[PDB]
Amino acid sequence: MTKWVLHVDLDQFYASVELRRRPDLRGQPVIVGGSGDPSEPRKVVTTASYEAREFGVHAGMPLRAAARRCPDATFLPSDPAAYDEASEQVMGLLRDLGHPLEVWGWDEAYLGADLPDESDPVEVAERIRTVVAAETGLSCSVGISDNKQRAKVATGFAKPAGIYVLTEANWMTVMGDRPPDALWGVGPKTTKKLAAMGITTVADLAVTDPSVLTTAFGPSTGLWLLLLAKGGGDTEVSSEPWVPRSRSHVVTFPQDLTERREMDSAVRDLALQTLAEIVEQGRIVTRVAVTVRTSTFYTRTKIRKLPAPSTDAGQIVDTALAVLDQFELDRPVRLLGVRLELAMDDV
DNA sequence: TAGGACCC
DNA sequence: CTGGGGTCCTA
Ligand SMILES: Nc1ccn([C@H]2C[C@H](O)[C@@H](COP(=O)(O)NP(=O)(O)OP(=O)(O)O)O2)c(=O)n1
Ligand SMILES: [Mg+2]
Ligand SMILES: [Mg+2]
Repeated sequence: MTKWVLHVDLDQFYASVELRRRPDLRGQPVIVGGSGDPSEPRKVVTTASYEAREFGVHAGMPLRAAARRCPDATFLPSDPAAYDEASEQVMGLLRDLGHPLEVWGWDEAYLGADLPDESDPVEVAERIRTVVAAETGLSCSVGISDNKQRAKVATGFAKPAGIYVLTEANWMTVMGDRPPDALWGVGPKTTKKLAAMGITTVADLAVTDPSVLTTAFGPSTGLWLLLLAKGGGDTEVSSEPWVPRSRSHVVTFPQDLTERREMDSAVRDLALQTLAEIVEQGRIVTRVAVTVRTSTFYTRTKIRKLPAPSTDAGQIVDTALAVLDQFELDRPVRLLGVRLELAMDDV
């Protein structure tokens, strides 16, 4: 027997949800983000269709930047309520195949299938793709392996509308010549540090001395970076419901603020909007954090713990404004944010 | 508590 | 020019 980890990720998620109700746009570049107005600044692309992506438009790109690259593109406002309902339709369907399923964000899910050696995991992936296609109209891609991070990397090669199997038989074959940030968990900043140390590929990272990576990244991050290069990762798929450790709300304003009454007002409204939402889900606040971005993108965040776990609205607003006054507040502010950290439950 | 570094 | 919402680790 072999314990396979299957990673399901939805193709161009937000675009496909819109394309499902707009057959007029089937072949045209569709861009989701910020009220559907490409003139608006400080708004970014949250999804670009595969057609729009061939123009170089990707997630996080400003709307006006995307308008420059693809003028022919239909811009749609983001509709989170529609994406949530499409997400639960997909996921409430992925649990009813009788497998351990670890939901991971709206777009992705890890599925555990302990199959006999004579049985092919591709047959499970082939089923997943078309029960999702036949009952939601959305297309997915499945990555197959024996750990989450490698199944995740396998999904990248399966896109679009495909399946890709990645194992130790072909791991270093496929990934050896790739840069470090091709692994899940390592990004641009670590890849830059490794390049300055002579490590430029996954293969070179996999045979790097541990007491060279640990004394450069941390005692456990160093060894974890070494596992990842070897194709290892997390192997337990847990169907337990995830409990959020915190919830937050941030806003970038159209023009940078200057008056503090507006800053005291934004922090208070953000704090009360977040508090009302955690009360609804039955949570209790432990600490209050406030974030300031400034025009030069200098963002730091301060946090204060409450005397006791509370959800009192007067106390949390007072605490948020008290953390805000702890801030220097010289330059114009670009973004203010409130994050309420939640007591790690009970029932 | 602060802050860097991922990721969707 | 550089959104919004999360989490884990390290100093
Ligand atoms: N930086 C990002 C990345 C994704 N998202 C949202 C929008 C995505 O449609 C959705 C799915 O995340 P994603 O799989 O990484 N990208 P997306 O599914 O849109 O395109 P592909 O998976 O086909 O490459 O999360 C976001 O809001 N900001
Ligand atoms: Mg996706
Ligand atoms: Mg995804």
